[PDB]
Amino acid sequence: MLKKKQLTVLDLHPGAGKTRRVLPEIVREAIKKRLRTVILAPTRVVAAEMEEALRGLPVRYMTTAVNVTHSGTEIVDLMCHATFTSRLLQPIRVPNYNLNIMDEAHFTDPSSIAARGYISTRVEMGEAAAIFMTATPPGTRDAFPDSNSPIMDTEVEVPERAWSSGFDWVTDHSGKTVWFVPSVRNGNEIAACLTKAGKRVIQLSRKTFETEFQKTKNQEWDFVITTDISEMGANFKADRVIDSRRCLKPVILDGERVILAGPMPVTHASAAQRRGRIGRNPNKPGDEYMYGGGCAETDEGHAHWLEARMLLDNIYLQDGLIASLYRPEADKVAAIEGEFKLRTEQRKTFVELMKRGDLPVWLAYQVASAGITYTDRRWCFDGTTNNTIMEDSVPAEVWTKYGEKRVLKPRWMDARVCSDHAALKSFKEFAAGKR
Ligand SMILES: CC(=O)Nc1ccccc1CC(=O)O
Repeated sequence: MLKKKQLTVLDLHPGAGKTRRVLPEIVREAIKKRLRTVILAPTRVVAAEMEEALRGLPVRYMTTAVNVTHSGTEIVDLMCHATFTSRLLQPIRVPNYNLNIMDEAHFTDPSSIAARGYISTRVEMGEAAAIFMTATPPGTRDAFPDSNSPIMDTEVEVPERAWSSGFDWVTDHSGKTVWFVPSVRNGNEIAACLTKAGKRVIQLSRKTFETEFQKTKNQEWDFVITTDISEMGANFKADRVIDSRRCLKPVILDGERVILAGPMPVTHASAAQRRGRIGRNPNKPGDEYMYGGGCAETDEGHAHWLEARMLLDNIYLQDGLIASLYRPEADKVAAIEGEFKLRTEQRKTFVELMKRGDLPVWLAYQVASAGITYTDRRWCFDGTTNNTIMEDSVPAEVWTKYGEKRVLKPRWMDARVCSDHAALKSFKEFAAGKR
């Protein structure tokens, strides 16, 4: 695995011990061979789990999720997928890692896709080795992979709204259930209906995941209601998964706006990861997977692959060369390598709009490529009437940095900035000049 020019896909089934057994073996071999190594965790939660699995090995934890300060002598770095891509974009030295390990390497957030592109390009160039750890490599067609224990798979209608009757199987269960919903708003309605029926519910989404995930250990619960973020190595003591088999797809229309299309079917990889939350204990056979729809390859034309190209066009590789997407996922977007390469000052703007601005990649790119500076928020207010953002069926309003009340009407509309109350609150704060 550890030889230059090799990319290994460690595609053991879910719970086969890729993180807890195989990763520490790889790290011990890497240190023996003096390979400068990076380990990429999808989340802070997984970063903390890795520290436990690697405890006592010389690993630098480039994350505040782990309260160990680096001794200085480590040649193994551990950071999140997003942190890797972020450091590549910033005017900060990232070492030439000889060995690049990505855990949960199926993660389809733009920074993860970009990280795979950069790493796989380095391996193709003969510069490095890589290991991508995932039960579900890109374009897997198998939603029902092997498990540590037999799973009971049932195709069943799954509610996506509050229900009064017709779904007794949902609440008649005594065990713990992980329920995958297509969106935060959809989870909120299901969570409220379960709470009304006397159930204890924890909700997880990207913005809440570190804080809320701790509740699954610290409090008793009957249901976890989660978006797709729990596909990225989130482990639960559960005996049932309920899977809507639905997700939202960000889609760029006419190069000019992003909508959240769907809900629509998940990929086979997503379905397999959702199911793979259960069947993990060889001593507890007959965990249940209830699924409410089919799969489809809805990553085709999904904005995250175009966003990954926008990141990779803006990462230095060598002279004017630009990293390609990892070959198995490179057809998910129709893009020209280099089309989104920005001049130095616009690139800096692009980076800050993502890092400090917390804007989606696509929207950051529109603003930076227009020659707008990071603090210039006029574009938040000067869009067409149909770009008006609504809050409880009235236009959303903010006080501008000038102290004027204005309707929020961005020049470029990206539905992710108002997908839920928390998103819209953040975007209002941005439009107001508050970060
Ligand atoms: C603070 C620490 O002990 N390790 C480390 C080393 C190098 C760069 C950044 C970090 C921390 C971080 O990225 O949060």
